[PDB]
Amino acid sequence: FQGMWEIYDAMINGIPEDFLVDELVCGTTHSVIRSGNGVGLGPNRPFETRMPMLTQNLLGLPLRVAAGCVKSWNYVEASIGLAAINAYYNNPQVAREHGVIFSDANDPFIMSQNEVKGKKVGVVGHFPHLESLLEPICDLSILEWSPEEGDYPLPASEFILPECDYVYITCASVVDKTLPRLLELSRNARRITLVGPGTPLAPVLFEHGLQELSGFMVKDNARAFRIVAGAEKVKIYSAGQKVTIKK
Ligand SMILES: [Cl-]
Repeated sequence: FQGMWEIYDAMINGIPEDFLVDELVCGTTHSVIRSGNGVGLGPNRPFETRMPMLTQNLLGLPLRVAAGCVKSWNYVEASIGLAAINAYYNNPQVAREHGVIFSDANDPFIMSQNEVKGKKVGVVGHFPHLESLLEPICDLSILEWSPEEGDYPLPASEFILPECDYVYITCASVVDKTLPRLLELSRNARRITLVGPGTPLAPVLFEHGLQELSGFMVKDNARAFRIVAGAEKVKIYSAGQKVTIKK
């Protein structure tokens, strides 16, 4: 169990050296990296404080070196590390080579409404409207760092997730390093899904305690950067397409 960096090492060690950090922006809600034609994203908080000097240095470095930042206990740095990971795996050509299907022109909660009916479901993270989609059809528990009124604080994971038939976890858990314990707590679910724009589309994760990955393919590189930089007052989803791979 306490080979806990293993899932991080698996992601990093899959990146070929040839890939460089060609572009990097650290916005209020996401960090974003381009390596060639591929763009990856990682989530930030408005709490956490910027690091303009780290940002400058990573330009030019191997993507795999920058991905080492994912392990940082500084969460803005870790978000950059996840952006670098996702610049490799979520490159449209790389993703296609690893068996991800999508168009050059969906939602995991909607996809699994039938499957989770009458079952116990645990969700870690804040997902808009999720209560409306899932609460009427299943026994739903939502766990967050800073819970809204019907929701549980994160320490409740120890108590709740082992009882769950299905578990969904925000990709923010990669950044804050809660993911490995969450995976162990959920290991007897029928299925565990990692969800959000910062999810790596990395089938190696299916060997590391996950059965589904629900992320995001950027189709408009230039636009994705506009949004992350705050130059468009728009959600990141405008710049691409949701994509899901199952084990
Ligand atoms: Cl949260």
